[PDB]
Amino acid sequence: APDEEGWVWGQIKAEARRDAESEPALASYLYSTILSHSSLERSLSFHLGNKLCSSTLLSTLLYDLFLNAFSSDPSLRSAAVADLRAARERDPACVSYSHCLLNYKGFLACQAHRVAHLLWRQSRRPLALALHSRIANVFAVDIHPAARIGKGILFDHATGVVVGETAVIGNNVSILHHVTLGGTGKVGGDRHPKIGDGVLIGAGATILGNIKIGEGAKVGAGSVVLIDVPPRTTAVGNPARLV
Amino acid sequence: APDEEGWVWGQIKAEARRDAESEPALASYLYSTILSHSSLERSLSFHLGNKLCSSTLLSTLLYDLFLNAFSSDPSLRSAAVADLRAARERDPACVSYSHCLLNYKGFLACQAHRVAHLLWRQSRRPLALALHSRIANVFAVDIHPAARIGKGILFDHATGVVVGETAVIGNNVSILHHVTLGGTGKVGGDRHPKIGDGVLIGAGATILGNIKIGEGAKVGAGSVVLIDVPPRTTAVGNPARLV
Amino acid sequence: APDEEGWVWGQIKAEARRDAESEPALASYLYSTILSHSSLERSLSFHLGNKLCSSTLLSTLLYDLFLNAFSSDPSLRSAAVADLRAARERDPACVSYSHCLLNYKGFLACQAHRVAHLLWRQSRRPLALALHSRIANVFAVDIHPAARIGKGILFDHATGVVVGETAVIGNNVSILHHVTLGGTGKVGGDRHPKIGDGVLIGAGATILGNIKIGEGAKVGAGSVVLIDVPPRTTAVGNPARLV
Repeated sequence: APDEEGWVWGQIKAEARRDAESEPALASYLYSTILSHSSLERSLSFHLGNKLCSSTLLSTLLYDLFLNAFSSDPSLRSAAVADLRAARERDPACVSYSHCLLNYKGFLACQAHRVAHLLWRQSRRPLALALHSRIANVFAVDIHPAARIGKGILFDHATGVVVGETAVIGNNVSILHHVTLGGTGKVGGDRHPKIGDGVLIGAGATILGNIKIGEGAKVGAGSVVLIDVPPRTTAVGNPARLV
Repeated sequence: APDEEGWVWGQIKAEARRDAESEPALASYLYSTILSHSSLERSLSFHLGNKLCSSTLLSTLLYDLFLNAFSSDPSLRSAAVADLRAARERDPACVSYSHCLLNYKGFLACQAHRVAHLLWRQSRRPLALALHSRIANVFAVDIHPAARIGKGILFDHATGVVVGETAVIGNNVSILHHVTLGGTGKVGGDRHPKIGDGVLIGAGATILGNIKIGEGAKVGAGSVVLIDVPPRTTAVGNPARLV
Repeated sequence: APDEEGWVWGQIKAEARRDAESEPALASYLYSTILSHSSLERSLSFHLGNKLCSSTLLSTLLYDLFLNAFSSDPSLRSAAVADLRAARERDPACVSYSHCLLNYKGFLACQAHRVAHLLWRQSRRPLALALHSRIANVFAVDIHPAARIGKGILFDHATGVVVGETAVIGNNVSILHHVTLGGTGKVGGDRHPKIGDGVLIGAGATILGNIKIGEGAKVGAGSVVLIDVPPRTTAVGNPARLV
């Protein structure tokens, strides 16, 4: 298919086929997840269903839930493609499309979160929270269903990422290992950060409170950010100050 | 039931019933875990048994272990109620009782740890350690069975919490995301912190060594605390100093 | 057996036997994993196979994979014994050999990583990466298969350890809780630290970029190390400076 998503999906299939041919231990799994399907949405739903199933939640039920969401919500499909593109372009480990789809926990947790956010918006909050708990369980990514996130989002070593209930993340944001977008321990209300488009947040950075991180800004590794960071400026240190 | 625990349990049931009625995907799980029971202890034991089971440990075996502990140890029941109350009162996300019981990993890990501590005290240390490993596995909470913890304990994004073997935590303590109560790497002996009643420890704080954190004190996010913090004082920074 | 590995294995069996006799809930698991075998390699492969299996990867398949690797690669066996010795000697919690073998997530993740590294070297990279993902899943240890690590390695609260693709770790290194040996977010190339023999890296330390941490050096807890640390010097702070 000559369209963008079509081309990306075509690349995923070609890559999976080479991997299946070279590694017989993974061949059937690559066939059932990717090669037996004709869309990115169905393969992602299939994979997420298996990854997140539990004694509470059948893989076939989760498969249905994810597939229904992607089929009904064009913006979810656009976001998945944008996030695949972001990994292919910005991942320092230079991940391939199929490997991102199958193995990248940040990417997978993010797509699953978008469905949890939709459920949350559709007044299915118990289920949204159940899905959220599994995402945390399995992908070591804790994003509250009520968090708002854009697309073109890059994770890096997603383990231990925390994004609170009232946080907002723009487009084309990079969130590295052990980033916390959380609060001070204050109860209730808007208490989590607002991250502008194109922001890079370094490993181990904690950004606490309802503060603004300006578009294109960078936060240095290990920073504790408690104040607003202007657009296209760099904030670093504990406590963080502008450079 | 007009007593405190009875009232809390009554609230849990009412909430679970509304959730079951509104979300058919979760209705049977809410019935088996909560609505089919007549006590908090049995429902918590049932839930913990399922959460922590493995190919080594049957859910029915763990269910028995937890239920036996709660039925035989009044202080465990008091602590569970106190921790539910602490979440209901101090959780910034304003969690309901049933949602705390079912979904809050800090709360669940803590109750399970109290049983591991009891086993440890009852000279069943291999089993205590086996239970401890599962708690870490499943709830991302690493509390050594020999650690002593009070009640009214609040977690927040429990993932990656570490509490060492010789640590002591008082009552009504709040431990936020990625807190480490550990050691310097020195081998053996008393080497982990003593946390006073009512202490608040901010996200990412590391408190190392056998030092005293005074009652009512606060530790700022991202702090590295290597010295004693007096009661009702605030310590912040890397290295931490009193404000 | 009077040889070093033979003696260590003998100790593991004796310890497991005492644990099986004292704890009937664990007796069968200790029998199947340890007491029914006549080598450390077979018991470790058996255990790793069970720990890491998934719907994608049968425990019997993983058991074969690990056993084949250990039987064919003398250096893997030497490394496993060296790491057991390192825990027995340097673990602040004073772990026994059998408890290290069975319960220590750092130790287990490390041995499994050595097999992933071998697969990576043997041009089975899809499988190496699949194994790597499970190791991260189960042991909360994220070591890229292409990372090079020596032996006599000590972990401490391995949860959240991250070691990047181009990192190099020498012999007799101690890596404490929440250590990150990663990059700045820069894409491609050599971008991860080189850790000398005998280095101690404190809890929560982040070491970023292709920099040198000298032999015998120490990195203080919570440090952000962005520059070279000379041999047998101590680096501490955010940003880190030499003391």
